[PDB]
Amino acid sequence: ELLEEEQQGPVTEQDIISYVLYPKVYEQYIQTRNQYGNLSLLDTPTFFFGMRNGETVEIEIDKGKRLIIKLETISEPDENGNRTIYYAMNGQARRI
Amino acid sequence: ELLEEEQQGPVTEQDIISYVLYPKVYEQYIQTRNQYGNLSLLDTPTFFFGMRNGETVEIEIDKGKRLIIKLETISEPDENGNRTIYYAMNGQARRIYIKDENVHTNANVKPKADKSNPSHIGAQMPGSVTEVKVSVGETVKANQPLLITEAMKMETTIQAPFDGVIKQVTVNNGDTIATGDLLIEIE
Repeated sequence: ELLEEEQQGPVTEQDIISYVLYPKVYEQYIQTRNQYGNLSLLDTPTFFFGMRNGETVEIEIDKGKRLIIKLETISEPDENGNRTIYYAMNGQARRI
Repeated sequence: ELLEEEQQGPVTEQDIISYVLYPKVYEQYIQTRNQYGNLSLLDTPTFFFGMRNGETVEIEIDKGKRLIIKLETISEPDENGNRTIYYAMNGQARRIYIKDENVHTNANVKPKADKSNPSHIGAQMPGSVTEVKVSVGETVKANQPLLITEAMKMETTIQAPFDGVIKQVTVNNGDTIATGDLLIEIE
């Protein structure tokens, strides 16, 4: 009842026991999952370091379907410390 | 006659005496008009200083027609000293390439070598290029010196793996390199 209230809805038996064993850590894992998704699919170098300019990274999402990400550039920080990253996802231009 | 032939073929009276009066300068104006268009339309600050990151410039062309230019960002120079500018011009993503005129000499970013490609030779260690010994289009034998580098006061000479042809040389004398940068491509 606590986890179902917190997350969107349906929780598994594996969630229940993970929370019990590690309340804080599990709660933190959900928040990161909500923000970033399934990080475990990144290759380790990308997981630890991100990407360099001109680099292209493939993320294996599933058998025969992959996420193709190219980092083109990172801009200067604006007046609010916000840098613009110019990406190329699956053939489409993309800014963050 | 001469001015009609050089250009497309309009030429006015104002063009004719202008040439007669200043032959060297008029031709050099024509070249510039052909390269950059009517620069007089620019506002002075932009004419003298270009554009800041994030700035929006409005260029009044004519009654009710204007270029709305925003400079978003300028990349690092690629291996050739070519920087990429990211503009937006009347609601349209835009990319332009400008050679940087030796204001860094070596801060060119080298593309990284595809390690699963035999034609790609990459840098084994960080260091400096001491001497480029071959250029693009040249035929080389196997074991031929192509390049000398200096890592930590120590000189290694980079050699051709197989008999073939140089298709791109990525560096110049004095450029610094990091582990994994492409230096030469040969077939």
